[PDB]
Amino acid sequence: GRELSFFLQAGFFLGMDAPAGSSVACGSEVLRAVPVGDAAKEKHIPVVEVHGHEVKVKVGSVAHPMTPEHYIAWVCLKTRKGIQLKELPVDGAPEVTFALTADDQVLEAYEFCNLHGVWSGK
Amino acid sequence: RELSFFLQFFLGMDAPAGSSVACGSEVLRAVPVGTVDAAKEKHIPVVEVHGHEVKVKVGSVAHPMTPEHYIAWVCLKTRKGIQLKELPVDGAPEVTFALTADDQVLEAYEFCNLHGVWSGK
Ligand SMILES: [Fe+3]
Ligand SMILES: [Fe+3]
Ligand SMILES: [Fe+3]
Ligand SMILES: [Mg+2]
Repeated sequence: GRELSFFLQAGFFLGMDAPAGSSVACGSEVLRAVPVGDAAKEKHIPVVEVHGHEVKVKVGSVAHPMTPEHYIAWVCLKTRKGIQLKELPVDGAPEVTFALTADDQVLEAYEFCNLHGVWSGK
Repeated sequence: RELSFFLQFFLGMDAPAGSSVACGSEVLRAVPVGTVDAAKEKHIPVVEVHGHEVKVKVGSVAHPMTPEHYIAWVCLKTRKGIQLKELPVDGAPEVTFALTADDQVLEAYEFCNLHGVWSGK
């Protein structure tokens, strides 16, 4: 399934095919895989829009807040050939674009909100 | 961020020194980068940019790609983000990434199943 997990402290860890119940000891936090997240769906599920070899991800079917207290931190893209992750500038829009090689195709997008956690969309 | 690799993969972004991962019943610590006694000419990734594509070759001379001895993946750090692609074991020791026009490559990393992680620019 090439299953993605996320462990968040201040930085974070991305796991690929982490076994169930895996954890990261980092300081004395023990970090566990965060869950993926109805009423929060509108502002948090990533919308994926492909054109050619570019994939725009928008957080918001309508736009999520991008303020210092409440923001989208990053978006991760899983594709057939690999993974990508880009952090979002806190004072920009809740969107980011990734580029793919011609042989690659998108599978799933994931976004982290600093207050509401991780959400996935296709 | 500073990147670290915990290999059963897990990728760390600003992971504290001394982090460990309980990966099921395995424990993983960050692998040293460029500290295996092995040939640099076959392990240090070579990075070539062609427009919005970045081709990474492992290495200056092509590394084996056999079931026993192979490049498992290449990770790319760019100004705007990170990428990781696994390499098919029956292909060539190279892979290409695509960047948005606002992005630029910074550094590449590759893992050889026998010879660890190596970086290069
Ligand atoms: Fe939120
Ligand atoms: Fe360049
Ligand atoms: Fe090797
Ligand atoms: Mg440019």
